[PDB]
Amino acid sequence: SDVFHLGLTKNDLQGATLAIVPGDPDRVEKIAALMDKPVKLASHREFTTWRAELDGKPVIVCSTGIGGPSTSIAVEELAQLGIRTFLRIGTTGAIQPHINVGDVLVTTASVRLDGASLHFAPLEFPAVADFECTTALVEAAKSIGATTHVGVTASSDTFYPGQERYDTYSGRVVRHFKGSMEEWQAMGVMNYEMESATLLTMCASQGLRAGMVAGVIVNRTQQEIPNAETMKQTESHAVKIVVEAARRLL
Amino acid sequence: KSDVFHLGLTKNDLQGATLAIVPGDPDRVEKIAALMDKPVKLASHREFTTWRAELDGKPVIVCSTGIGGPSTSIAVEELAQLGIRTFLRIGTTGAIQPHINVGDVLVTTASVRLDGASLHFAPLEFPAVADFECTTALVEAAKSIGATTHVGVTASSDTFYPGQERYDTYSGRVVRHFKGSMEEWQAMGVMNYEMESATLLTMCASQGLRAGMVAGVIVNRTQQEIPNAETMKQTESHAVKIVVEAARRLL
Amino acid sequence: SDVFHLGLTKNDLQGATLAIVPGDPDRVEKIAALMDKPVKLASHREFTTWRAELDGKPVIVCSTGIGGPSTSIAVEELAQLGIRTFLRIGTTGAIQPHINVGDVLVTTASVRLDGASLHFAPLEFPAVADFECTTALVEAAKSIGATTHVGVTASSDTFYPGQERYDTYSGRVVRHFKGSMEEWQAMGVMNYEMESATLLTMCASQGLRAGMVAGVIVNRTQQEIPNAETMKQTESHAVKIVVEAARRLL
Amino acid sequence: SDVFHLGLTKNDLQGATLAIVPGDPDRVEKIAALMDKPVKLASHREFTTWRAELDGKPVIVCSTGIGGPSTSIAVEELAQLGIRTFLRIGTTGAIQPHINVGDVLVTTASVRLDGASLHFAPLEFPAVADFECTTALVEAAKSIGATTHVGVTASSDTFYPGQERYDTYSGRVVRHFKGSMEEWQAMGVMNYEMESATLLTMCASQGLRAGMVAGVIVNRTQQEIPNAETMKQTESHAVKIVVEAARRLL
Amino acid sequence: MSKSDVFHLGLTKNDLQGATLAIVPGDPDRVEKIAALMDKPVKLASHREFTTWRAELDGKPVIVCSTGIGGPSTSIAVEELAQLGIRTFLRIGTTGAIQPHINVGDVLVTTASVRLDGASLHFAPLEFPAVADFECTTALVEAAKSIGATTHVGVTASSDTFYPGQERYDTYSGRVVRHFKGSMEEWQAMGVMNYEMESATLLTMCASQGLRAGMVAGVIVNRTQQEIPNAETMKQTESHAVKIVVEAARRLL
Amino acid sequence: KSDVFHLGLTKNDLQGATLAIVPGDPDRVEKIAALMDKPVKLASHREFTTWRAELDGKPVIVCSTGIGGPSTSIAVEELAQLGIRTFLRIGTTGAIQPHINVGDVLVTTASVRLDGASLHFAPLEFPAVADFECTTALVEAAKSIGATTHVGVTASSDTFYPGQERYDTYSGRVVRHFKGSMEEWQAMGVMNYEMESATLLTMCASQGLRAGMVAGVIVNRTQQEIPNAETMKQTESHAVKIVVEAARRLL
Ligand SMILES: O=c1[nH]c(=O)n(COCCO)cc1Sc1ccccc1
Ligand SMILES: O=c1[nH]c(=O)n(COCCO)cc1Sc1ccccc1
Ligand SMILES: O=c1[nH]c(=O)n(COCCO)cc1Sc1ccccc1
Ligand SMILES: O=c1[nH]c(=O)n(COCCO)cc1Sc1ccccc1
Ligand SMILES: O=c1[nH]c(=O)n(COCCO)cc1Sc1ccccc1
Ligand SMILES: O=c1[nH]c(=O)n(COCCO)cc1Sc1ccccc1
Ligand SMILES: [K+]
Ligand SMILES: [K+]
Ligand SMILES: [K+]
Repeated sequence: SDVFHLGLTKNDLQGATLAIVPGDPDRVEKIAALMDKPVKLASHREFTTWRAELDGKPVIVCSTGIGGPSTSIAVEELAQLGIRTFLRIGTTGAIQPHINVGDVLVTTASVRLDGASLHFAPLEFPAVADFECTTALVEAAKSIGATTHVGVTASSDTFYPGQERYDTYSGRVVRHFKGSMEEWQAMGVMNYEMESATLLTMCASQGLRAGMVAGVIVNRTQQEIPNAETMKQTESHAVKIVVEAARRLL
Repeated sequence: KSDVFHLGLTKNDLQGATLAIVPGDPDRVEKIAALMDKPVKLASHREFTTWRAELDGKPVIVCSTGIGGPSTSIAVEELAQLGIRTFLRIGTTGAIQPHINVGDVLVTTASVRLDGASLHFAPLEFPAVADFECTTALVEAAKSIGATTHVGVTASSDTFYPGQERYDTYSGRVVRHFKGSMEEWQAMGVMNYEMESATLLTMCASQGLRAGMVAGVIVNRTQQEIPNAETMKQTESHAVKIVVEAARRLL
Repeated sequence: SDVFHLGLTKNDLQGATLAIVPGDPDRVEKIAALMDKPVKLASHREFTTWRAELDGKPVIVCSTGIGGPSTSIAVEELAQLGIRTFLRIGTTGAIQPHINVGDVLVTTASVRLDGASLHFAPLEFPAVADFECTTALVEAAKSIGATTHVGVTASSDTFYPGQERYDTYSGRVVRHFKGSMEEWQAMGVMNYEMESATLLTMCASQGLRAGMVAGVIVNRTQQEIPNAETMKQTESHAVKIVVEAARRLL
Repeated sequence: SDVFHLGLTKNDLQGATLAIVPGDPDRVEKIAALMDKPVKLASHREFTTWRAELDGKPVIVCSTGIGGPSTSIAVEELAQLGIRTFLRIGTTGAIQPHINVGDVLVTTASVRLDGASLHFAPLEFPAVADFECTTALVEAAKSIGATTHVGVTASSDTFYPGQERYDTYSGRVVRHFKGSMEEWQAMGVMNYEMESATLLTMCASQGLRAGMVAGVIVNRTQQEIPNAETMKQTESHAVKIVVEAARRLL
Repeated sequence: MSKSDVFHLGLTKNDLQGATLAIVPGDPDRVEKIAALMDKPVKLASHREFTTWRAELDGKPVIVCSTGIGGPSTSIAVEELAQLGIRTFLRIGTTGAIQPHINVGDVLVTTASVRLDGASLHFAPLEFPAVADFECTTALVEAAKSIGATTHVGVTASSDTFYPGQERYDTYSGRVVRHFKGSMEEWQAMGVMNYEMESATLLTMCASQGLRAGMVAGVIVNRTQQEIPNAETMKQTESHAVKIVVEAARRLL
Repeated sequence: KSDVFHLGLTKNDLQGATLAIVPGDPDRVEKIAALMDKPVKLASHREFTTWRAELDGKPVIVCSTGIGGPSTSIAVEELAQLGIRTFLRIGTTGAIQPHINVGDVLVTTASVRLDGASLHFAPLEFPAVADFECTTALVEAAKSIGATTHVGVTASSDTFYPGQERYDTYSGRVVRHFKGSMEEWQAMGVMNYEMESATLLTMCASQGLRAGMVAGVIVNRTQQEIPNAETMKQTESHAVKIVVEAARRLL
């Protein structure tokens, strides 16, 4: 291996410069199966890597795991191996009433409610997505047909208190995050997820291209427990968009 | 007489205009308005000068923000009160990347928040991000009229001197916080310095208003050059041509 | 021109060391008319400069505009040309019930609700006025006769949310400034304006003398809209003091 | 499932109140195998859960993945299921010259270089380990025989810049972390890892007991590349200590 | 012949007679009381709020030196004692409990402190834990068991003020700054035991400089029941805590 | 016996006094009180020593704060409870400017807040500013008795050593935040270091209490580290004379 965690060499990549980066290691094969000649490369900890082909060009699919820290490891080590473009496909909870379950969200930039982004750039630096990647994702969503919303995402280091969930062991939220969801809602923030702030900051401050897309499986203004079939169908719709966007970026 | 505190304008003066081109320099307001059909002076109070024009049969407003976030926040808020929902900023800038030349056009996706006014609308963690449709329109407009264009991050500073790490000053010193800051922004791929985008982009993105940012490069901080007057006017006119062309796509 | 913005040479000043710095460019001519032999030097952007004479000594009047950014440009470039003393005359909204419209406020130091001050000194540094300038302003106010209050001013980077105005497009104020006016009120803060924090910090941290005076045209505890007559009379009232204070400091 | 991510019900735990929480999902089976009646329960994303028996009492082993964010999910959901005591066993890079590879480190408290801890308590709150858990770990290390160091740990949201690694794609470290390792070294900080700040903060501020132990596989003052034999032995050595400590806390 | 090796304490290295441990109360009036519990106590110096006594414990010299109230004077005392050769510091203090289950007369051992002070920042950034030394904490817990006391072990909120930082409204202004409004309830929910005024500075400055520090306090008031402490119970609680800190020092010699 | 928690004073003990002189050193209290009429010791508890005296027929309190903001905040609050509305601090200081000599008198207009206690009364953005009347009285008193006086900004630190960038210590290190800080304050025109003014000035200015700050220079950091044990006594006597004369002007 050429890297500390991923278990990959430069040769394993076969000249690939683009990586699709899901959070869930189980999503990796599912994404790679959508493309030509899918091949398993490695699996260590939360990092599962597959190689495939898109229009005759080698492409990488690699899981980040949940959160900025494991994301930062995966992205850094992929960058060492030659990856220059990163496309994140994730799941999300929407916080705006007009966004429905099954909708697709493309992130222009993220609210930095994480710690890892600060290890690459000070807070004043925008967690902004690459313009070409964002364009490709928006065009891909319009290509396959989806209800799409474009805007700001709140990227949190926690699933519970940082997203103002009170259905917890303690049932309390720290002062800093008390009333925070309502504030983000008023500011037009679309949704909550857990990796985009880190990914977008670390790429935008290091000359790497990054894009972010997510499928809405829950809306916080109406529900908390989603359906275990609409979840899989929403994932498949978002996976279709991210692969189509990758086509436009090769 | 007046529906707002500072601009000295009424809702009827706008005639149903929803878009506004917002330059920093008050003398540039006439320059932009003259490029469009039927230019009319509306009001001139303090640093705020407002001209109304017509683009493709649709009314368009041109309003000076003045230098910096504070007066920009006054202008944008009061225009929004009057009915403006789309704001396109055209400015001047100093590039900090060696590959960006004088005369180049820069479209800002998002800004480094080295200002104070943005914090009055959203906490620092909120991205000073431009509207996607506005950014697209500016990029397309730059390609339409033909320009050397760079798209990326801008450092938006509350000062011209210390916040942009200028040492050619009265004191000759820069506060610890900004010492070595230019080199840091350079390494992070930040294209340039200006003084209004962080405030404009934050206050619009956090209030459901669309904002775009474009600037003409009149100086590059890495090369030994003294700003030329003839090139300064040419670059201004070039950037003005793009912001008007982009406004056509957003109405 | 020897400066980037003001459009003045060192010779244009004629050895002037004191400058009266108003916010309104339309107020420069008003202040210059109170002194002997007024001459318009330059008008560029929001910066309008007039050269006048006070007691056989040249005095500069130069507009800063609203807010710290242009104030920082104006003060720095005047310092480059040779100005060592700065006297700000402004308008203000009082937040204490005992301060009336038409009253004159002399600022000892300012609450730093601005960004530009941080570009000269860290937040812990006091936005304090020069003792001689403050003395001169207090003495000048007592000389011409005025209802004067001396104390702390809140200097904000915005007119609306930073001064907790809700009569706005959004009708919302960010969490940080929610309930802030009541807090400043309890702390004995007299008023809101938009330039003093920047001016006082940048002068006190660079060996320049600065003073701050303002006329009350609005009181936030009673009424938001001022008329026409009282507004103009308060401005003329305040201008007289700043010229009289300049006489003591030369 | 009773929880969102772990795929576990309260019944699955059989009355367990203690969990051993490694970062690596592959380590879960290894820890469980040291105890009686080891049984696999679930595996979803980076969360692999096993149940075993210690002195007749049920005990849980559950991987957190790398970093505070996924740790915060695992710890929250385990708490919901009934876990009250959390013992982390991890890997670490030592930054003190006197600490050797193969040594065992017990963390009293952590430097909070993470984001997730802030979602439970403000920065001023100490990321402190539970006294009983720390005692048990120190006693367990003394029981099986190990070279043990007790003290402060730097817990970082990144593996690279936050631990001041320059052997990276960019080769740069953000200003905030430039010279940070030398600072921690002078302050007597023993080591770097990636989960303790989150774990210790979230437990100490929610009435949960937490302990932290780690095996040194690298010392940053001498070498960077760990050997894949000492690594396995150090892990085994640390696993035996955490299991013995768990015995003392039942 | 020689008067002082340090700026404030008015002590020479010889005054210490080879002592490496110091008991550091906040109150200069408490110094004699602690010293009197050990063998052959003698007053060494008294300057400002720094009163110093030396005494003998199991044939080994021990220093008792007051810090005064707050981090600033604590930082002076600890630093100058360290210059004089002290390597182990044991703080004995008074405290106001904020948990309902902790009673007046109870003894609290601090594992680590919430840093509501300024002086700790002069030694380490806020992210650094104001954590007590493990051996010192162990010795204090064992000493509390030894002499018999109702003991609670956990986190302490260490404040730069007695009033607003501890959310007291019974004041001249009757107001508390936004930052500390509702702060007590927050600390209570986080399981914080009590308020005092020196531990954050002491623990941070020692833990970041290779010095061993321990923290123990006697509860003279519980904020969820009363505000004014009884004079008699105060003396008994102080005496109870003083006995524990000496017994802990015995285990650390 | 006592109306307050720490000072050991009743309001009756004060005899209607509204002004207090507040030295840091409890042993300086008797020295200040001896300069006025009818000096009597009232209480001595912890670092708080209180004397009462008479100035032009008006009762005045002298009460020590101890070193640092925390004990200062207790003393000031509890004196305010007893009816004190005007506070005058007399202290010792180390000058950091080359032009300020040992024996000079410094009047503080406002303080750099390098303390923690000030934050418990007002957020950092609030200026640690002295009362204008108190500052005036101190400047006039210094000119009255004759002294080399400097007026300006003071750095008020929660530590004597690292916060004032002293390296002559046990560890020999200074935390990153304060590394190079003295040079920064020097460039910013900060006169000196002391340990109570930020707390005192912030807590008074934000609670409607009048506060003044004066200090005698016993060390200049650019020329020495150790004060002279004779010039110290002379300088203290000098400053004490000024604070009593200022107190005369404020009754
Ligand atoms: O509300 C959310 N917040 C969020 O950060 N994500 C992203 O995925 C993080 C790991 O589940 C996904 C959702 S949607 C959801 C709601 C309940 C259970 C699982 C997912
Ligand atoms: O370096 C710059 N920084 C910057 O913030 N701007 C934007 O215009 C602000 C007011 O001139 C423009 C420039 S380019 C320049 C260089 C020298 C003199 C005037 C403009
Ligand atoms: O409330 C105020 N806040 C404030 O920052 N200022 C200073 O002048 C800013 C430009 O009008 C002046 C006032 S008074 C006022 C009230 C309504 C309209 C214009 C001024
Ligand atoms: O230096 C370190 N920093 C650190 O945070 N850890 C903890 O485990 C993080 C995931 O590998 C482990 C180590 S030791 C090391 C050194 C080289 C490659 C892999 C681990
Ligand atoms: O609530 C407290 N807060 C606190 O910081 N301490 C510690 O000693 C500080 C100086 O008395 C002690 C107490 S208990 C108390 C209550 C009322 C009057 C005196 C002490
Ligand atoms: O440099 C100083 N910094 C400072 O904060 N003070 C104020 O008095 C604090 C307790 O001595 C006094 C001085 S002068 C000095 C220098 C060496 C030993 C004692 C006093
Ligand atoms: K302006
Ligand atoms: K993870
Ligand atoms: K003290």
